[PDB]
This record gives sequence, C-alpha cells and structure tokens, in this order.
Amino acid sequence: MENIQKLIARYPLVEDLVALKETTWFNPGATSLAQGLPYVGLTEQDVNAAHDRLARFAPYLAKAFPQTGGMIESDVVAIPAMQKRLEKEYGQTINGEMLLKKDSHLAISGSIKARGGIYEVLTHAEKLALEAGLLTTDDDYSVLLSPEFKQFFSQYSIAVGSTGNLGLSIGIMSACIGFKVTVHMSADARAWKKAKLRSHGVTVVEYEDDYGVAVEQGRKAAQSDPNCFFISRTLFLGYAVAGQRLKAQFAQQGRVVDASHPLFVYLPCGVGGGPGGVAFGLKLAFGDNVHCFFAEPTHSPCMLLGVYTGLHDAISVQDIGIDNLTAADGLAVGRASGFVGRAMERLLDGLYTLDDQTMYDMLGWLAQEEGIRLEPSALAGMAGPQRICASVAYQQRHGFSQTQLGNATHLVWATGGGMVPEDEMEQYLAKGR
Repeated sequence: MENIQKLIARYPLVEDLVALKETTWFNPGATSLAQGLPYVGLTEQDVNAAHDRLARFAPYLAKAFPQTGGMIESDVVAIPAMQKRLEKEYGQTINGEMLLKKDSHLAISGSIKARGGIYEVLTHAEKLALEAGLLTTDDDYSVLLSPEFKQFFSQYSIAVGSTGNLGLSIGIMSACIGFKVTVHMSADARAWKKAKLRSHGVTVVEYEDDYGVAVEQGRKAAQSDPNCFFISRTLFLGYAVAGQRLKAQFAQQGRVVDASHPLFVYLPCGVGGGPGGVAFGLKLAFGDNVHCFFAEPTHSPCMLLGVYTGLHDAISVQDIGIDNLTAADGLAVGRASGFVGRAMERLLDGLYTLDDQTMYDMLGWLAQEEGIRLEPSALAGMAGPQRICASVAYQQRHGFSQTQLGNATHLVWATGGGMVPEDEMEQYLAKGR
C-alpha cells in the first residue's frame, strides 16, 4: 500500500528511487579486504582452483572454439575520445584515465554471462568425466573431443531456465561438450538467440504462458532423472576469474594499481551474480586499491534498494511501485540476490542509477567516439566515472588526494552487445546523438 512512505521516512533516498530520479549512493560501510573477506565465504584458493580448472581446459577450448591460449577473454581498451565527449556533454571533469573492459566481445555469447556459464558447464563436465574414470587432472583435456567422450556425455543432460545470455552461454558450451541440452525460454526472448542455440544442436523450449512454473516444473521433472543436471557459488567463482586476468592485462600494458594509482571499476548489475563475482575477483587481485561500484537502471534499482535499506531480498522494486521496465533488458531484475548483497556490501564503494536516455546517449557517443558498438545494458558503467569525480565527500572519506585522482584508472565494464544483429543495433542508435 501507500506504506512506501514509511520506508521513505526511514530511508530518504528511497524517495529518489521512486521518482525514477538518477541517484548515486556512497556506502559508509565500505571496508578493507581483510574486514570484508569473512562475509563472502570464498577464499583466494577457491578462486585459484577455478583458474586451474580453466587452464586444464585450455587445450580443449582452443580446438573446440578456433577463436578461443585456449582462453575466453576480452580486450581492455583506452577510451580517451569517449572520455572528453562525456566531459563536454555533462560538464564534469573525469580525472585520470578512462578504460573499457569489453566483456561484450567474449566468445560464444558476447556477454559477461559467458564467464559464469562456461565455467559452470565445464566444472560439471569435468566432474562427470573424473568420476566415470575416463579422465584424471593430469590428462591433456583435448581427450574430451574423442568419440568415446562424446558418447559418454550424450548419456547425460543439462537443463537451464534462463531466457538471457546465460542460457545462451550454457546451451552452446553444454552442446559442444556433447550433453543433451534443453534451454527453457520464454517466447519473449530475441529470435536470434533461439536460432544460435538451435544452430548448435541445443533443444529450445518456449513458453508464452507462465515462464516460472514451466521453469520450476522442468526443475522437478529433472530431479527424477539422475542424469539430468538443472541450472550460485560456481557461477560466482566463474566471474571471479576476471580479477587476475585483468591484473595480468595491466602488467602487460605497464599499468600500475597502487594507493597512488587507484583503480575504479563500474559494473552493470541485474540480480548481482555477474558484477558481484567480478568485484570479488578484483578485490583479491588489487586489494583496497580497487574501488568497485554497481550500476542499475532507474527503473530497476534492486541491489541499491536492498543494500541501502539493509533489507536485501526482503524487498523488490515492484513493492515500492517501480515498474521494472527498461531498455536495459538484462538489468531489469526486480529483486536482488540476497547472497551477493550480504557477501559483497562491505566491498562496494557505492551503487548508482542512470535512466534510459543516459544509456542511449552514451551508447551513440561511444560508437561515434571509439567505433565500439554496444547495447544499453552495457552503458550502465559508463556514467560512473563522473559520479565519482564529482563527489568531494566520497573523495575525502576515502582519503583520495587530487594527484591520486589524477593518476586514477576508471574502468567501465562492458557486459554485452558484441553479438547484437545489425537491425537491433540500428534500433539502439536511433535514440540519442
């Protein structure tokens, strides 16, 4: 009911959220890694294992995916021309050097969801192989291409309930390993994603009606098959691998991260999984010199909402009357992961929102300034550098000096749009100049 005004009376910011008004929140409860670590319940070793699993799979991935040293990775690129365009358009200096992480151009799905999805399928494939007696961790994993492996994996099934890039990632990886795969999808999903899945031997089942009881009925249907696996800490750990990989990319480049060369990362957020896991890996890798922020659409501030109020999964955005409708489809998630909120709160410097116009304008501007063409969701991070540079409160609370700031790296994490078909790109570009 109108008891939304009670929440506002206790948490004033909740009122800007309702007004769909662009908001920035700096977390007073951000902490050092040492102080923050306990609440995640994953170590550096859990993360080191994930890398080692992926290394072991490298000779496999390289042969199975010609593009993919067998690593599914993305470029990080400097974007100085985009950087001046933002200063000219919005009038706030961006100190330091703005960069773009192009997870939008990752193999298989052209999405951050590749990281988590692929790691999840690969962990499960490896597990079944090990237990069957077909493989040890000392083997060259190119063996999983053999006729006997293919026949072995085809006796097992993977079922997933996603309509997004995650389903695309798991579908293709699962098919390539050689599982029977069924992605359960809503009729709402874009035609090219169902086509790519099917072009790769995946079974796509669509639901006009009650995508939710279809999905959860599939889960129960799959529970009475012991050979069906139905799709998280594994996903989380999959994203978390991005941390050391980006550190390995800066060392190559000669890019320093220090108390005097701080790094800021701006991460688009839907339910929390992707950006949570990426934040965690970054924290292990760089420590208290990486300052992480989540970005959400004004029409979908689920995590900001949950972290600001301290409620987490207690509250949806629909509860306070926000309609959860946005051009950033893959961030249009009305309730945040409780897990990530609690696990990651202390490790997030703040969270902010932007609206659909800001995403479209910046999308057009990026293309015009750097030739890089992305989707709206992927622009979420782009607004962050100026939120940070503008706030002297935040700067002073974290002890940032003007010269630390001038040696800053601002890293915008692009999350999708590499595999957007031409006619959809024209749609995005036709809303901002």
